[PDB]
Amino acid sequence: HVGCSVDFSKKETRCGTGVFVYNDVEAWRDRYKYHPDSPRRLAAAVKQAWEDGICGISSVSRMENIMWRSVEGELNAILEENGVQLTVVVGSVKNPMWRGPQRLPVPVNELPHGWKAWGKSYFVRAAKTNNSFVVDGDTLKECPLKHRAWNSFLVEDHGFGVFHTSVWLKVREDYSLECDPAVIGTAVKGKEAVHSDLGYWIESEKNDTWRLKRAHLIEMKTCEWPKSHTLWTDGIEESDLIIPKSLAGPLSHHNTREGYRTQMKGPWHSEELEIRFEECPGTKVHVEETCGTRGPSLRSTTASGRVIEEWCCRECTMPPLSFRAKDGCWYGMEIRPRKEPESNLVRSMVTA
Amino acid sequence: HVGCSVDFSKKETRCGTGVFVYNDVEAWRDRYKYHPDSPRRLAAAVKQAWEDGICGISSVSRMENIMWRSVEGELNAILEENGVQLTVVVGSVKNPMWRGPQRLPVPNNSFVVDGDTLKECPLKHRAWNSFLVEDHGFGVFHTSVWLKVREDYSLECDPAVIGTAVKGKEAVHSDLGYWIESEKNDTWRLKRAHLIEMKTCEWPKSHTLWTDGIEESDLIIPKSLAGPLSHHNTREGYRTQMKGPWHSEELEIRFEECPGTKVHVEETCGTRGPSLRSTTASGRVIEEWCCRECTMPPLSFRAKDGCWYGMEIRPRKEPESNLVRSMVTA
Amino acid sequence: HVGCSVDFSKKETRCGTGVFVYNDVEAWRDRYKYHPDSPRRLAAAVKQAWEDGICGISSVSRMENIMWRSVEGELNAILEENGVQLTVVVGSVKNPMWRGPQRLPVPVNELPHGWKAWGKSYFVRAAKTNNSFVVDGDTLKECPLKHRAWNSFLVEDHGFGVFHTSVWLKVREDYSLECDPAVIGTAVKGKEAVHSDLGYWIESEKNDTWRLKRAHLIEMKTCEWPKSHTLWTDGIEESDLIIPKSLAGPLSHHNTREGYRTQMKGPWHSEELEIRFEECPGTKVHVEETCGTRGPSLRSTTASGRVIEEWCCRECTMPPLSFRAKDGCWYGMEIRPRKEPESNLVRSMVTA
Amino acid sequence: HVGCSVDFSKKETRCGTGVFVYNDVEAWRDRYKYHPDSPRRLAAAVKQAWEDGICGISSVSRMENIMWRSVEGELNAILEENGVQLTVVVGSVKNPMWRGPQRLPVPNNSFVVDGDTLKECPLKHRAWNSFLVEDHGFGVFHTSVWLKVREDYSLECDPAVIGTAVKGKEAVHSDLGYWIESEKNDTWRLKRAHLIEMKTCEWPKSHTLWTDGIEESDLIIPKSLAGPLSHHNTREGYRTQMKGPWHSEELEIRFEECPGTKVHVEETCGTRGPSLRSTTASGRVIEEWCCRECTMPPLSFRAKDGCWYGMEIRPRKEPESNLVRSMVTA
Repeated sequence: HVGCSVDFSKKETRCGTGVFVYNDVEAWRDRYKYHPDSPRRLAAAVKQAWEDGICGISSVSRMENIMWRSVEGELNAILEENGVQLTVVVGSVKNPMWRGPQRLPVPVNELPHGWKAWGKSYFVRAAKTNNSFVVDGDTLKECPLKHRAWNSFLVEDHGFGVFHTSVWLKVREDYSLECDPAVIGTAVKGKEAVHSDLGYWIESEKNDTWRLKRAHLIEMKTCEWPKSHTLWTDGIEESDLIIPKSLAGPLSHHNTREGYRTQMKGPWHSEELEIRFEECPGTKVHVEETCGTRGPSLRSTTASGRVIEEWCCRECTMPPLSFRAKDGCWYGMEIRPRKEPESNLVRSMVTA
Repeated sequence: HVGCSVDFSKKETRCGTGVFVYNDVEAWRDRYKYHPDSPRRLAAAVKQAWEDGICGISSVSRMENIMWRSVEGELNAILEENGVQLTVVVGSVKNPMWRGPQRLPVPNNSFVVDGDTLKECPLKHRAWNSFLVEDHGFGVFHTSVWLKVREDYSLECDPAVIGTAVKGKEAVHSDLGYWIESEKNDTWRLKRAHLIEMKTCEWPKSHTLWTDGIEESDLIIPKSLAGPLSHHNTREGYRTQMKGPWHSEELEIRFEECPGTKVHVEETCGTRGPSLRSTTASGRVIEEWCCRECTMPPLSFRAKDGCWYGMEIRPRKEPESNLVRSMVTA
Repeated sequence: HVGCSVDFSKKETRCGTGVFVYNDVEAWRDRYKYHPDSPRRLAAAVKQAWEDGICGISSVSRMENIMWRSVEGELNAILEENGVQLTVVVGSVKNPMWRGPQRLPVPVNELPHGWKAWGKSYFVRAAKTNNSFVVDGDTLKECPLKHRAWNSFLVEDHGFGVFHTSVWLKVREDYSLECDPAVIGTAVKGKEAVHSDLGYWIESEKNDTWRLKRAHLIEMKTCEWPKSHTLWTDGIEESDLIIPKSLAGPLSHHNTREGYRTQMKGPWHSEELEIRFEECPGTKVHVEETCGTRGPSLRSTTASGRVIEEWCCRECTMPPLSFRAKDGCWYGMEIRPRKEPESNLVRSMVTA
Repeated sequence: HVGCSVDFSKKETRCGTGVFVYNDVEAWRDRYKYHPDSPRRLAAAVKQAWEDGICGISSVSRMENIMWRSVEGELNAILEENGVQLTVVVGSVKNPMWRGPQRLPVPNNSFVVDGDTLKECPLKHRAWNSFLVEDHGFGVFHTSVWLKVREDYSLECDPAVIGTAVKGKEAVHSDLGYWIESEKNDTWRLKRAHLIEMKTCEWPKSHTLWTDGIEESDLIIPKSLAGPLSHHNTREGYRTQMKGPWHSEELEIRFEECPGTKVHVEETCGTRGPSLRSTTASGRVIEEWCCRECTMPPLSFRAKDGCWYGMEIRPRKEPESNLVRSMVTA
């Protein structure tokens, strides 16, 4: 690729060629054309998976949710044309996106009658039948997560950053637990690294040892970060990763800091998070010795808006770990209230 | 940190912010004017080393040699100002750039700067890797590299100039003198490399991908030649190229046959050995080569004087005693 | 401003200062913070409007809708805090965005009880009330369009194109029919001009006379384009403008093309439109004097989905004008069918 | 068409695509090397004009003068090759750049190129506005402007180099030699302007804002000096500056009082007249000035040799016959 960057401090214009990594943090929210395989093969795969166990989909990320939403109507029309009584319904996504134990099989042959393109500008609206292929969205009462598909697609060719290009996908032949590597970008330049994909922006730094600076997470996935896109994959103990391995956290030493361990019981039920190492407003944390035992993450404010302004710690280091969500400001598992009892606070009820 | 980029295969362009890694090897050494933090302190360090017992300096890279050559005049003036019988003789570099077991101590008689003066003092009283780039003294928007004298003892290469990036199905492990490319073809393998210098320091693990589970016998570039300890540095059917054309000045590891030869894989072919050129000294071009268990296309080095082959590829019929060998090992 | 441009087909750059206009179309579906006056002043204005007789708000564009949507909760909380029985309900914007004959008043004196900033965290969510202050979204039967408000806000300060910035607003003192002249950018450089807005992107060119090249509309406002942001204001009549003056079309000769007149009967019900001068896929246009007179815009396809092949034009010029909506490819008022009767085609029922 | 920009008042930066208008007036004439499409055809046109009865060329802008200066030698060589008694004499321009009623026809004795040679031939047998920039011969990324010879007869300036832009509460009317700025303070008025040349052609209406409802007596920069026919070219309390310091080589119309003077609005002051400097011939500075019905701050011109005032501002007590007047009218 060819590119050119600019600095606005004083002046320079550096052009050249190489590897460029951008944020693309909200890459789901944009206009794209999605081509999940072919119109007749996807319908055949769904038809095979219907009477073979799997209820629906447990989409890995939000891009999969949008890809399914943009094609559900056409897929239903094709299924109606083939005389199959199935109806795909797509709902909202919730965090964390729990892993599914099944996958969509690749069909032997396409369905007999159908189309050849995903961009048909007119088709007859499909009717609704009894069967429902629920693609996520609060439908755990009909049938649980144990009968759902997860991580079934691979992106072959894609265009992101641009605003109208097409995205080509295909169904996995085998079962894999790792995240999609086609959309992952990892770069280092001097004393600043980054571990990014379509939903994660992890930043690292080198002050005394390579540690974690901050992280922006619009999704809480559950796949495994591929090791081919990671740095210091050796000599790491999985209990020291700030972002747990079960939440698509890199198996890297750039994901660690002194005095902290895996944040299993964090506020992963939020919609967007920012792991910042700073003190939430109106509060102070001091490294004591008689502080409480490590436990679930507690919000810095009560359920009635009152702010607890005194917290302690046992062996951690400053600045303290804190999660910034929309509802409020949270802390890590190692920081506990210094005077207030544990009962009068809101805890984190989700675990990784 | 802010910029635009375009792909010329599919006519799509975009702009944004992030991390950009550039190829600083095509326009090589006509930029990045190395100079120390203060030449006065470098003179004191050199003097302390000289009365310590260090004959001179063995340059780690070409940038260090350029720095020494540019400092030469000011260093000589500073040494002569205080009346010290010590003159710096900055010579040319000759690959590979070997390793000396000395470091500059932080503060007639000629101070060797790694020229053709091995008989003056052997490679045992010569310093090596005694310089550290200052913290904020390097950057992409920065055509003036500032240096100082290291305090500790280390073997790793300087990480302030190293840039590693991955985007999809392509990686790169690059610095001011290396440009190693990788690709995904059913596996992560080695696409090509463009080496204009051959260091001996250790590639820091901080800038490496698949550092775990790697055996130090499958890397195409040896670990003792500043090759990454990565699975991206390997390819199927090959092993470490200890005996290669490392005496050159600018190689380009290309996985294609030389223009005029053909490599046929057969069990009857010979074993591993030193790398050989495709052309004899008289100019005759050997036409046929054999390999034992490698995978086509073959591994070849594109030097200034021909097209060398890998260690696993041998001439099919012509005896190897009539071909030019490799006289340098890592 | 300071900026630097890049050219990639010619490998050359440029750096300097000046006035830069960007393609900020769809600067609503983005993450900004809105501050529509003091929280105690907006509530007092709403109360005064309800007392006078105003029962609703008609959004000028798609940004005012988001401004109301991100404010309604806090505004209702303040209203209940002050003891006022009134609730604000925000719906969805529908094209075209018609005109309301009234505007929000200046309350002079604000409400006593409340807070001072719009970023208040953890306000007690208000309870529902019988009285409703609807903001658009299918309420024409409860609060008719003649009892609504329109252009009651002015942008005082804004940062657009940079995420998480603040947008400052205030209530107009006098009634006006013009659009907001703070987000509008007009630029001409050589033989290519542009008129820009938050939802408009109109392009012109010089072949032998200045003419309309293409347009891109995501919203269809009914305000009036401010005259200070227009090129060739004089010598033009409101019968040659391709985009009608009643639909916030510039009063410029750059808005006119040879052969066509003002098109007040088009596919203005569409959510997104693109005015392109080229034939729809599979059709053909011929110029003859036997063709019919002007009328409502007709779709290239029918309700059944069959593409009409042959079309005629009376006195226009090629390439033919064409609207590119989501559901098809419409024509202008001057291009009537050649063989099929007009009664068998999907018609445009909306007039400007 | 693709680029990034930053704001230095509030630290925000953004990237995207659109129309970018640059300030090409600060770095003036050290770029955009004008040259015709083919010197041979220009030579034939000049010869045909000479036998037609055209004494020479009256330059429209500084770019045309620089083009003629650069072409002079090659044009003379081409004329001499074919044996023609005709040589071009390129001189320096003097503002204002007046208008000649002739155009070059498309195909001892000296050809005037608008020097200080009014006596050789008056401004009646001289050409003016005979050149047109070719279609793709200009661009923002294009430091080599190609020209040709016009076919028709016109009075407008060349629109290939004119850029007008509006963004919020600030506008600009600019080309290669003008930079006019506007602002919104309860109205659209004139903020400042920086003039490095004084043309005479007509500013095209294609590049003008508020072209309608404007009376040609309120424009600060007159219509006869390539001033936009816009309401952004006006301000309250002032009228057309027909008699200003238009003999200077570089002005800057700034709405601030001169450094050492004070203006008070009073009805007893004089009437409109030629512009006067703030300093006398001997260097004495007039300390008090008066205005009849204008609006503060006053209108002043910043030439290379002082600080002139507008035509509505007169000295309060010192008679106007002891001050330097303006000897040029538009």
